[PDB]
Amino acid sequence: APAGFQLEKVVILSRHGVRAPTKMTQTMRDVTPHQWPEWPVKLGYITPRGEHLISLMGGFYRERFQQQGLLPKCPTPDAVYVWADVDQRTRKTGEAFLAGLAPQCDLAIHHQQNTQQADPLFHPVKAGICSMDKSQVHAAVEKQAGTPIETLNQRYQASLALMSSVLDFPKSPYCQQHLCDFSQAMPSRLAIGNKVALEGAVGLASTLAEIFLLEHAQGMPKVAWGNIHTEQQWNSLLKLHNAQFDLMSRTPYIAKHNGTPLLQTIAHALGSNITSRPLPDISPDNKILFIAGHDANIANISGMLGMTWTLPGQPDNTPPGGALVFERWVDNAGKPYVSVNMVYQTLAQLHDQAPLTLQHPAGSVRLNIPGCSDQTPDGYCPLSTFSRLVSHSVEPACQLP
Ligand SMILES: [K+]
Repeated sequence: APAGFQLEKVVILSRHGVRAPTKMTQTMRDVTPHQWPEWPVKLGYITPRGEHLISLMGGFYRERFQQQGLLPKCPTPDAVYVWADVDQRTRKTGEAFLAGLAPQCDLAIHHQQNTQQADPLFHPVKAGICSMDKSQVHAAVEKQAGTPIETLNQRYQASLALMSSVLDFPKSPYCQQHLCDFSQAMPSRLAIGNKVALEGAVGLASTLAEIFLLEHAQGMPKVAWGNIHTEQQWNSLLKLHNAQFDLMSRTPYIAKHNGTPLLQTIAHALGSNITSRPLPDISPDNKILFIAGHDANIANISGMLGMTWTLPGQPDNTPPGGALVFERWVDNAGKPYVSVNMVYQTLAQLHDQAPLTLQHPAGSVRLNIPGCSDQTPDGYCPLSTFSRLVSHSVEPACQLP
């Protein structure tokens, strides 16, 4: 931080930790002759190991926030607040974060009281806050791709060939029941206007690549049937996943519909004069706000703010436990600024369960907000400017009533 700057508040939008596959469909089973390995928990649940890996991040956050003078060297209950999505995986990630940040302090997490409905903070379109127009979705995704979607597979030939090899797709029951080239067999298509999906090879491979990454992060004895040997290969496979998220979650039209409530909540917590839905029982003296969500949430916020990144040592742009960390800093004369970093465990740190300390830290990338005309060279954006960007980026129809 520049000369005289002081950290005042932190807002962490974190993905949940290492989880089992959220689904295992007949198609997923049929695209390989290999057997998918069994997980120790129900579909979509965070594992005990994933909780531990989140706690290690909590421990890192504690050391960092102590160092920067924000936290004491148990915090007061007012100083730390957790809002988790209703899923087991997010709830337990919020708990695991507190177990690392403030061990055995019994700090509360919060979440929506009806866990049988979507939380509109995280899924406003699904919750029925607002809707999208089918023709505008189609147009926006095509523009984001810069190529017709029908030929998207051509752009990812190398990656799709590598997926095919890892799966042994030509030998699979799918190829037995239907040339059997992964890319040609499953052309990319957009399925749409409150439900939007990328169908075909890239969509499917995106899911599978993420599952392989989760297997590795879980320290499973056999990952992708032993077929992923190098970091290059991990990058090539996760490229498919990152691409699907660029199109389905970063595309500004979609990003603004699904991301508006979160961005308002984040902005308000940083000190913007943006309406946001108050979080129940939060203190005006709050110092750390931890929001436990999903990769789509991070990607939405990325899209809205025009923020892009690559993470050294981490093939997934939105890995389990990876978090956008927004910070309000003030200069010596009390002017507020916002910084944003994408803070994460490398693939190796996930696999090894590495302790994360000041000496051996989490990965961290400082993000540029391109529209922040008066940002400093080290990426500090005046709050006044940040607030204007937020005002321009939100979809008013999607603000939380
Ligand atoms: K294991």
